[PDB]
Amino acid sequence: GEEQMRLPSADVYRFAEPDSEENIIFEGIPIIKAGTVIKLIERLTYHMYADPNFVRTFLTTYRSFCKPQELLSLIIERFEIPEPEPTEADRIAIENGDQPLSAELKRFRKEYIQPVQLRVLNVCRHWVEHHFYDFERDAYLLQRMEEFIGTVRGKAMKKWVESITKIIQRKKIARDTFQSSPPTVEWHISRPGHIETFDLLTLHPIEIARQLTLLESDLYRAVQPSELVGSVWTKEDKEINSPNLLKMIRHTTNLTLWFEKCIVETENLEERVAVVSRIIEILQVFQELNNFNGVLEVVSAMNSSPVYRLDHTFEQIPSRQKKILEEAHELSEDHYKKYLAKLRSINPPCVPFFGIYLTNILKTEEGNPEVLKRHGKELINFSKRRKVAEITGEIQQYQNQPYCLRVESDIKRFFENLNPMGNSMEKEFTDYLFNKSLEIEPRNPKPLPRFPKKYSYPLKSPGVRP
Ligand SMILES: COc1cc2nc(C)nc(N[C@H](C)c3cc(N)cc(C(F)(F)F)c3)c2cc1OC
Repeated sequence: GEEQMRLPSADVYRFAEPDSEENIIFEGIPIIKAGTVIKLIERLTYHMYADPNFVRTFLTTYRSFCKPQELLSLIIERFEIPEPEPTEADRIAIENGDQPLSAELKRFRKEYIQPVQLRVLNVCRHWVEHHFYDFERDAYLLQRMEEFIGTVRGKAMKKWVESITKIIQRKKIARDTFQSSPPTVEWHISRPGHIETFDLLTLHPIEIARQLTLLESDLYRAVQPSELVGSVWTKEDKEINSPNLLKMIRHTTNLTLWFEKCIVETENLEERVAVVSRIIEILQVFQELNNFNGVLEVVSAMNSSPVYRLDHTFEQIPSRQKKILEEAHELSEDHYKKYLAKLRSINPPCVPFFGIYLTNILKTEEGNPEVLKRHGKELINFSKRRKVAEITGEIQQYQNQPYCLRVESDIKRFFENLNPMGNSMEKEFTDYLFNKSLEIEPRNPKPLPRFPKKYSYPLKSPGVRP
């Protein structure tokens, strides 16, 4: 009918075929459940209406079903719409040197070409504003984009190309505050500048939790939603696709294993009790600062196979410290029911627990198919990508929460350069920590031997009250 005859032909344009059950599925503006790459590009730049929500989700998750170079090629192809031939009367008019009426041509330009071309430029604008890392990783992709927007010609196009260029240059320049003063940097045995003496018991427990909270807050903020889509941090290409996310995981692994190392490598029972007691105090300050990432790193260390079995150590831990640690584990029970209720009720700033998002994203990635088949044709399951994008939205909700705490470069460097494993691998190092646990506290039939002290300085804690 008239409705399809107005649109371009399939032999000159791929984004004008009619919708059908074997190319697009849906769950006002309709929500797309699934579709082919072409139908998703068509709807990403639809002529009848703007769709900010779909544009957001598409540019966060597209890399799981389409490469950046391919997406750029597709939207340029969509922008290049062929105009219809003049009507028979208008071709007689043109062949006679007269101006044609061109009534349908003028309408097709106003109601289809101009809106689609403006929607393609909106996609380019959101792409460089919220996902510039695609262009930093691929310099060939940036020069292709700049050649395209640079050759665009038009009245309304003029303002759009200028704003896209303004963003690109501002992002290029980006590659090259608090109402209150921060509290006083606390010191215990180690004096400022004496980096050689820095360790768990020599540094102040308040300042350890403060500097780790600043470090973990900075790491949490650097992660981009795209680093988590398609489980790309578990794939072969992860150092370039998930650089910030891997630093967050590696820090959590290094710190959790460092706490375990500090515990099992302290063979004297009474000294080991003071180490555990100090790590619990460090967790108390993480609770004060609403750093749930830090609280659940300590819980992870206390629940590990080498530390959880040290019954003689936790027997000497006061009941108050025991209750603090027990309630911290309760944060994780019932699929983090208590943690989530706490996170929603607290006042900012905070560092949310990051592992729950990776867990829930991997469950969605494994529990939903990549495609949906209909009439023998495979369609990209876009709702799968939308569910993952909603979880990464929860992550962004807390990435604008800086802390009024003074940075101490020597202490920051100590926690950044943590290397408990040394030249050993994780499986081999955890085997060592468990075998060490059995040495310091043997299994029931075997007796409990005594070991010599290793710390020359005093073991008493200065506390957590500043
Ligand atoms: C069914 O499994 C578990 C149940 C748990 N229930 C509770 C209440 N706390 C736990 N863990 C906390 C973090 C903790 C660890 C250690 N090492 C010492 C103490 C304490 F009490 F001595 F201080 C507390 C649990 C860990 C479990 O599995 C690993």
